[PDB]
Amino acid sequence: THKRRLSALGPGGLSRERAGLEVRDVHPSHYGRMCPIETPEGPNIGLIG
DNA sequence: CGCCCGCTTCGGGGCAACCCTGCGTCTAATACAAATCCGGCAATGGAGTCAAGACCAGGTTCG
Repeated sequence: THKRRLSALGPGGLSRERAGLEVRDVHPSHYGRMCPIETPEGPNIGLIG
């Protein structure tokens, strides 16, 4: 699970303080491409899948 | 009846305060003088050391 892990942070990506609230939610296109369950539950919810 | 002219009202601009869309190897020496380290004898002179050796004073033993 450390492999096959999809993030949105890092270089070339948005910062944590600049993270919009809408990019943390589950779009309905995620069905089959990203898990809507497994994610860190700190101040990183939805930024890492 | 129309007209100027500053007074107020909003716009736009301008500016001040915080993050990363941020985050290269380079002529090459010589010549000389001054300062400084340092290595090694070369005077020590005072401070420690051994040993003899004397100094009685009061237990201790002997008469």
